[PDB]
Amino acid sequence: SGFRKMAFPSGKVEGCMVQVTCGTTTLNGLWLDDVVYCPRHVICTSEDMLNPNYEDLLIRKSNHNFLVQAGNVQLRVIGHSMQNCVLKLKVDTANPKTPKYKFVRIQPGQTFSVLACYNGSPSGVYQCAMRPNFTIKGSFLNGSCGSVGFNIDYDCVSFCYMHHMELPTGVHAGTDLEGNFYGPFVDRQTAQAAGTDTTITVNVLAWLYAAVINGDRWFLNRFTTTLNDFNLVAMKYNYEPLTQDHVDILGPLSAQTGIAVLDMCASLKELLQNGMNGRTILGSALLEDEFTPFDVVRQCSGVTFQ
Amino acid sequence: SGFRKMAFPSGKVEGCMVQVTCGTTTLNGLWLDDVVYCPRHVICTSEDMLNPNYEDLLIRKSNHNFLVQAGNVQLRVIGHSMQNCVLKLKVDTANPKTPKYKFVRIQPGQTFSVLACYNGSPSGVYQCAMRPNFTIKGSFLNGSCGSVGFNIDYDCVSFCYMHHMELPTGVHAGTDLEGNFYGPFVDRQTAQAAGTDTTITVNVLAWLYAAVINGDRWFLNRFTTTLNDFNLVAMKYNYEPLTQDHVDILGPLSAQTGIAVLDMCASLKELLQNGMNGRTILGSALLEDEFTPFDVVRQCSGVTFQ
Ligand SMILES: O=Cc1ccc(N2CCN(C(=O)C3=NC(=O)NC(=O)C3)CC2)cc1Cl
Ligand SMILES: O=Cc1ccc(N2CCN(C(=O)C3=NC(=O)NC(=O)C3)CC2)cc1Cl
Repeated sequence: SGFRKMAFPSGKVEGCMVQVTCGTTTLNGLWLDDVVYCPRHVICTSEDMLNPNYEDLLIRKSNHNFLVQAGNVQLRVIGHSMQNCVLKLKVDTANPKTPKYKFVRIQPGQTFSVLACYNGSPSGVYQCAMRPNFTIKGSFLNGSCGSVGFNIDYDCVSFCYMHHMELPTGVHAGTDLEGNFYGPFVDRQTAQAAGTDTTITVNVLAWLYAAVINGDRWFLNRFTTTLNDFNLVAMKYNYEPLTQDHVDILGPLSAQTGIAVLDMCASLKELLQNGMNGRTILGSALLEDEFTPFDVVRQCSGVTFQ
Repeated sequence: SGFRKMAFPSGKVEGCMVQVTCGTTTLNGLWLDDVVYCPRHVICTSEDMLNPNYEDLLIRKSNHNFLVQAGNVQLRVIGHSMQNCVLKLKVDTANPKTPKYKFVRIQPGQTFSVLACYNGSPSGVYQCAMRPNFTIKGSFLNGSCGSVGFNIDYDCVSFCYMHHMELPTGVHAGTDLEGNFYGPFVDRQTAQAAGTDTTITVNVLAWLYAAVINGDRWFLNRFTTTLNDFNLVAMKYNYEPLTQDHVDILGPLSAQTGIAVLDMCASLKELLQNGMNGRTILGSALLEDEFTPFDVVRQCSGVTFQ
């Protein structure tokens, strides 16, 4: 029993984190095979941040301008190139701890683990969701750029996020590992704003199923609603609309608890219109939307990883 | 003078289009160096489309199940792999007409040219925009999957779109060339719906500047507004809000016409609240939002390409 904000074990990723220095700027890089990946704004000085011209800035660099350190061992840079917003540094030594990996782009509402790093050394791991407005509510301080987000499927690490910057509102923005930003952001130090966020409805429903599995049942009722009647109420409270695909995804949780998805939606409808009246669900006084249906199954059924 | 829906010259892309057959299914592929890229649903039969298991379907295939034809010449497949939603077919011959290229992911509101193909042979070229809901309003018939979208920057082709499917509403969905879908869509033949579309405000303003450059001035006025007052009106008409970054992007057009961006916004505000009263702008009776500021500069200043 129990339910926690659970991250993936980080060991396979810790062995890939390096420190990348260019000039007086230091941040984190990801070392897979003989390539080191890092945010391209490592080549920027204070004079360039407001409006960098990355093509000009990169042509004025040579391989020896890039200092890469894997702990104590220094890695010799033998080539460099830019792929969108990511710098790719070819090094002379292939990482012997390279796991089986792939680069995936995730969708809003999906979760992943973040390995927060400073000076190439891992500091902590936590779980977060990609918000509907393509930001993440992370925890990052100065020097954290190049920290990566990942999921583990079996023996394979799926890299999905590299950290680039913090927005004025305190939320965080980055790219996939091909260097393409999540959301309408650019790697310049100008004032950019995120669009309005919404609540991830399918995730709230998965979390309510987790509550039932763990013995929290006070919010259930005998009523049922339709997909259209629910979505009418959800839109008024800034909730993402619910699709038949979402209903199908919740299937394993509906079967395990014997509570139909549309039954659970009627309970959610009541919680939105009347609040929780000072009661809690799984130790929270708010509706939690950063657990996917798969996260709940994993933690309430026990999947491991090799 | 004049203003047309102008596409990029397609010659560099026509030489990369091939036909890919797997079983009784034929579609288009993109042949760059010694790799052919095509939608992975080429390996699906009628029995698999509703809920394909692509990992199982692919392991049951061998290289000789894939027939690749570049016109008359047949290409020998010597390897295959899956990258997200794209199949990568290694062939024995590198494409001698491979241009300088890169894979980019574009943002909603950006435009690109589509080379529509059937049986590996180019049929037509047209310009379109990536909509805010991550669909495109294309023109595709049966057999068009694997057609690509692209921009040309100097001598380099930036591939940004590969066509995968048509949604029930008649709009089109696809992936970038790394196989990651634009929008919350999956390559299954289930009923998926796009979110509500909005009008791309910065593009409408660029088009109004194009009208002024070409002598259409009847909609101008002496008024001016603020960014906040305009965005208040824009939200009511399902227009994307306008950012200071957008204002900066329109700079070259404001300078060439001597009409400040905020002046033009006041004209747009009037057109939204009163309509066009049976008058036209650049031969249209609606506000056009599929030309970017860069498209307008290119066509009203004359950039070519090598
Ligand atoms: O030339 C472009 C450019 C240059 C530098 C830059 N920064 C690097 C240093 N930063 C940090 O280490 C963070 N500090 C925080 O407080 N929070 C974080 O999440 C990360 C800030 C971003 C961003 C850009 Cl776009
Ligand atoms: O197993 C998954 C799967 C299998 C097949 C599939 N199709 C291929 C044939 N199609 C076409 O050639 C189009 N016909 C149109 O009418 N318009 C278009 O834009 C394209 C339809 C899509 C899609 C999926 Cl997702």
